[PDB]
Amino acid sequence: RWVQFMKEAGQGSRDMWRAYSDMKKANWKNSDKYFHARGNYDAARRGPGGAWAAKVISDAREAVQKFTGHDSRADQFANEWGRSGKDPNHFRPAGLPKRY
Amino acid sequence: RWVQFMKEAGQGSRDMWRAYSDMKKANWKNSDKYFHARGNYDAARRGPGGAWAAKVISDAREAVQKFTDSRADQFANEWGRSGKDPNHFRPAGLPKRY
Amino acid sequence: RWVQFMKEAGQGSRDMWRAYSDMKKANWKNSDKYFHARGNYDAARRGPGGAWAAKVISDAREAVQKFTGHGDSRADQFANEWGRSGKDPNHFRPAGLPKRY
Ligand SMILES: CC1=C(/C=C/C(C)=C/C=C/C(C)=C/CO)C(C)(C)CCC1
Repeated sequence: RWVQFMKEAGQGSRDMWRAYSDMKKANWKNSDKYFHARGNYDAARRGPGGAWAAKVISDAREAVQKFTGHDSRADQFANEWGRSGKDPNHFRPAGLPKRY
Repeated sequence: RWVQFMKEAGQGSRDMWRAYSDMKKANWKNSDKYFHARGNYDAARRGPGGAWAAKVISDAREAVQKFTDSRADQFANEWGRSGKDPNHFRPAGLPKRY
Repeated sequence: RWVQFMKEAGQGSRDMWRAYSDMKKANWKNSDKYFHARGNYDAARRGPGGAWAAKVISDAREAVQKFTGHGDSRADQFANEWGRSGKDPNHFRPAGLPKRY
C-alpha cells in the first residue's frame, strides 16, 4: 500500500541524512558532489519511495540555496546522476576514505 | 530556520488544498488551470517552503494521475508558482471569492 | 541535536508503522481512528522528532486520500492530532478491541 512507499521514503530520507552527515564528518574539499550523488543513489535503490524522497529533499535543499544566494545546477546534476543509478564514484575526490 | 521552512510548507500546502477544495465547489466550465495556478501562486507567496511544497504536491498529484491532461495542469502550476497571474486562466464569469 | 531529532523521527515512524500493522491484524470494525490516534500518540512521546514524523506521515496519508478516493479525511486527521497532542487514544477505542492493541 501507500505504507510501503512511505517506508521506502523513510529509508531514503535516512540515506540522504547519512550522506549529509558523512560529508560534514569527512570535511573533504570538493566532496559535495560525491555525497549528493551517493545519497540520491542509495535512496533511489530503496525503491520508488526512496527515489521520491531523494528528489523532494534535493529540491528542498536547492530552494534554500536559492534563497540564501547560490553552484546549484551542478549540485542538481550530481543529485540526478546518482538518483538515475549512475555511480557516485565518478565525483569521488582522490583520497576520500573507503568508508564514505 | 528549517522550522521557518516547514511553516511556509504547511501554509503553502493549505493554499494548495484550499485551491483544490474551491475547485470542487464550482463544478465548472473549464476551470481547472485557474485553480492549479492560484494554489501554486498562493503557496509560492508564502516563501521558499511554500514554493517547495506547492511543487511536491503538484508533482505528486501528477504522479497519481499517471494511473488514470497532466502536462497542461503542470503548466498552470508553474505559471502560478513563478508568480505570473492566475487570473489569466479564469473562465467566463467565475464567482468573486475564487 | 539533529542526531537526536533524527533518532526520535525514526522511532516515531516505527510507531506509525506499528499502528497501521496492528490495525491490519486486528481487522476490527470502527477501529481506524484508534490506531490513527495511537500511532500519533506513541510517536509524539518519542520527542519532537517523533511528533514531526507522525505529522508528516499523517499529512501524506491525507494527501493520497484526496488524490484518489479514500476522502473521511477530516475525521482521520482529528484522531491523528488528538493522539499527537498527547490525549488518550482510547477515546476512539471501539467495543471489544483486544487488549494488546
Ligand atoms: C503537506 C505536505 C506534505 C504532503 C505531501 C504529499 C502530497 C504526500 C503524498 C505523496 C505521494 C503519494 C506521492 C506519490 O508519488 C508533506 C508533509 C509530505 C511535506 C510538505 C507538504
